[PDB]
Parts: sequence; C-alpha cells; structure tokens
Amino acid sequence: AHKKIFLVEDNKADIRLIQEALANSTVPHEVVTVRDGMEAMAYLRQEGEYANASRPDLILLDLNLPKKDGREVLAEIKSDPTLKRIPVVVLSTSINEDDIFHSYDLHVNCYITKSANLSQLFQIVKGIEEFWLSTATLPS
Amino acid sequence: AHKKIFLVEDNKADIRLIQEALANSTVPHEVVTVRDGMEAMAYLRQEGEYANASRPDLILLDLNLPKKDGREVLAEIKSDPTLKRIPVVVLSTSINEDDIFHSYDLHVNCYITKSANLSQLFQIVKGIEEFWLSTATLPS
Ligand SMILES: [Mg+2]
Ligand SMILES: [Mg+2]
Repeated sequence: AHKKIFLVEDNKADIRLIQEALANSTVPHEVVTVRDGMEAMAYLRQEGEYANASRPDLILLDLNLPKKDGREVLAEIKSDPTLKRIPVVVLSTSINEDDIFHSYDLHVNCYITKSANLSQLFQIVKGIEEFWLSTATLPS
Repeated sequence: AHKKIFLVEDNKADIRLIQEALANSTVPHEVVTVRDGMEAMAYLRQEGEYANASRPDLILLDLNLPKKDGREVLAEIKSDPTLKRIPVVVLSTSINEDDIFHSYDLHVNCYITKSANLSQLFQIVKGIEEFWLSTATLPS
C-alpha cells in the first residue's frame, strides 16, 4: 500500500531537497521524477516506454520547465477526462501574479511558492506530504 | 555499519596524519578527502560527478581552505536541511577568538585546535574518532 508522487521539476538542487523531504515521511512513498513538460505528459498518458508506468496519486508541478512549461502541462492535465482528477500541486519559485491567477483558473488544486530559505522549503514539502498523503483522501 | 568521514583539508601533511589515525577500526571507516571549500560543497550537495556520493556520518573541516574558506563551508552546511544534521568538527590551526565565536555561532558541533607536533595531533584525531564514531549516537 504505497502512494506514488510524480515530481515534474528540472532544478537538480530542488529535486534533491524535495526528494529528501518526501523521504522523511512517516509512510514510505514512491517518487518518480521527470525533468521536462514533454516527458511529463508522455508519462501521464502512458505513451511509449511509459507504457506500464502506473498513475501517480499526487503531482508536484514546477512551472518554468524545459520543452513544455508547467502552465501547459497543467492546462492539458486538468482538461483531460481522466487525468483531471489527479491532484496537482504547483510548487514554483514564481510569485508572478498572473501565474497564480491562471493556475487556479485552470483548476490547479493548490499553488505553493518555493521559500527562499532551504529549511523553510524543506518544511513546506513536509507540509505538502503530511496534508495530501495523510490527511486528505485521494481519488482511486 | 561502517562509518564515512569527510575531510576538508588542504595541508597534505595533516591529511596524511588524519587518514592514518582513522585506519585503525575493527569495522573499517570510509575516509574521503577534498582540498577546498568548492569541492566540499559540490560533494556534499551531490552535484555533478558526485551525484551518487553517499552522505558522510562525520565531517572534519579546516578553516583556511583554498578558493573557499571553512567559514563559508560551515555556514552552507548548517543551512542545508539535508546536511545540517551531520556533525561537523572544525579542526584547524587557528586559535583566533573570532573564528571560534563565529564557528559556534554558525552551529559547528565542536571546534578543535590542531596540535603542532604531528604526534599529539594523532591523539587528538583518536579522541575525535572515539567520541564521535563510538560514544555519540549519530543521526545516521
Ligand atoms: Mg524549473
Ligand atoms: Mg588550510
């Protein structure tokens, strides 16, 4: 009984920290990380090599992504008849007001800005894990 | 169950001595050394070629390092949510009250003034080894 978390992020530093914070969970989880919007969609639509990759229970989405940005990934996921139910938490350095408004308008479940202080960000990821992987009841 | 010690030192003479002082161990220790602060942080943050280097269980840090001093190394280590728990033993020749104050202020675990005579320095390293790698209960 393990939940899968799909992290779409390219910053290796953040990837490391995020993976470390999620690793210190009270319940083991599976974290799959892809580094660009393209891979993100291919993985979620189980296209190609990602033929048998199981559906994630939670998606953590960075916005400024290579190839295809998070804004586009979000719009395509929340518009898809089947992927739209997967909770998406945008976790980004962006404090841009347009990004905030647009993300919620596209039905993102939640928007979180990456802290400037590593330890703070670490605690934020812990909050994400505790609330979504423990307190909330996820679909399916 | 072997212990991994990370030595940040540029004085080849001290490196040789410390290495030897840590060779005696029923369960062989894994000693890794780097000669400068830049290399130290890259290694600890698992950047690039160090992407797969395991986290040490103890760090021994020199202050007057090339291209990036131990002061900065200490601050960056103690501010990182994934490295801040690794015990850091500052082992330097400095007896400067300024270095002592700042090092403890930055959360160094302990500060040790190297002993001139290579032999006494040996007994000091043995003290470090017994207390930290045997007496204390490490987070690792
Ligand atoms: Mg990015
Ligand atoms: Mg030096």
